[PDB]
Amino acid sequence: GKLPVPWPTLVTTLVQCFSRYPDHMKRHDFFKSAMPEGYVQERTISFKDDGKYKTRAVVKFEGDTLVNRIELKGTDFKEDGNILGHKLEYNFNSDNVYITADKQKNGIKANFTVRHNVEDGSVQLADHYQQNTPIGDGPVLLPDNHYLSTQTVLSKDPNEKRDHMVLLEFVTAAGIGSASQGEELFTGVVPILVELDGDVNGHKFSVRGEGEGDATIGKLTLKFIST
Repeated sequence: GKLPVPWPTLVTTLVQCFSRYPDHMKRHDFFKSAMPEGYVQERTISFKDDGKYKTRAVVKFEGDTLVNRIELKGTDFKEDGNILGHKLEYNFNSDNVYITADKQKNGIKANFTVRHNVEDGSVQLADHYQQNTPIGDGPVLLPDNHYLSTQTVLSKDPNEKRDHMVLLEFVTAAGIGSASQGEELFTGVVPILVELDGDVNGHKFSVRGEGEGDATIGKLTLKFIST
């Protein structure tokens, strides 16, 4: 069935281990270094003048597949706002995701504000607070401050009757041999599974996505369906 929220508002929730870290920055790639056991990724996404999402995800390898399983809880949305009112354009602007180390948790934090394009020409801000904690006990790479620069295209499968989103994304790190064992799990093309269970103002929904990532070029290609 039709999602109760616009697909662009779920993009950031729906695997930063596929970012391209240039050779001179590979010692700053926390995400891959946490693999295969993975990390817990938590966010609060505050839609300005509207509600918020709170998310928790486990990102880890299961066999040959990188899996991202998320629970999302949305609260305090306006039923006639840009989100529940479906007033956002079907596209996605570039972001710079600013990353800093969180030595106490042996992980990272990240901050950025997404600008969703509204159909009337206005903008809907989605302010992101993020924290990632490794699940395993082994050493991880704790980075110097840097950012991830993103590029995204959203499209449709002309033969898909279900509500869905086709996504192509390129992400490269910027602003600063393998540097970790986990890095080497991403050398080729890696299959991806995404599962999201959501509840926004009591509207329940789920999303399943499948595709592949190529961290050497920072590329994600995925198709998501409402389930």
